[PDB]
Amino acid sequence: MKASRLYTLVLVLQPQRVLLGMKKRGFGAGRWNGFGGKVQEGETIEDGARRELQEESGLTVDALHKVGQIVFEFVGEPELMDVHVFCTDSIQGTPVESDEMRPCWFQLDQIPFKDMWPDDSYWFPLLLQKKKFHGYFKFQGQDTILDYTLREVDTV
Ligand SMILES: Nc1nc2c([nH]c(=O)n2[C@H]2C[C@H](O)[C@@H](COP(=O)(O)OP(=O)(O)OP(=O)(O)O)O2)c(=O)[nH]1
Ligand code: NA
Ligand code: NA
Repeated sequence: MKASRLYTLVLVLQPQRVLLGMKKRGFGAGRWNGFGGKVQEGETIEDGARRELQEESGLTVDALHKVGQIVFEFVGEPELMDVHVFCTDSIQGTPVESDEMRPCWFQLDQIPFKDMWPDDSYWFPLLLQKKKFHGYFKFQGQDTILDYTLREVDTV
């Protein structure tokens, strides 16, 4: 069996738009995404998600809601990425560019799927329907999915 490392992913989803950030360097650079990163020792997953949102987008929220979990496996990488996905609709400041991310709002009929991780085409629609989900995706490199599972769940 493989070990996994905890990561977070945060989507600010409002009734007509979603906040994404263009990843400027590092993992997933060049793709629009939610905000997030590695959970640190001692913090809850939700608190790590709140922290990453603030660090990468400038937004401070008091509460996030867990909407899904996605496990990523890469060919040649023994460690799995266990990504805990959170949403909120409620913000009260403006996003600001960070070293990691350039935030930008997208209308919900203009989700930039071609410039997002390929797996997002499968699970993001569930997030938009306010459904909860568990997923797993195995990648060869950055572009090619070799195997995946996706299921709606009632509890994440
Ligand atoms: N939408 C989407 N997000 C993904 C996928 N794979 C994946 O790791 N993520 C998310 C989880 C995290 O938010 C981010 C990966 O973490 P990261 O490398 O940015 O972590 P970090 O901020 O701690 O890294 P760093 O600043 O130290 O370089 O990308 C995917 O296929 N789709
Ligand atoms: Na980060
Ligand atoms: Na990050």
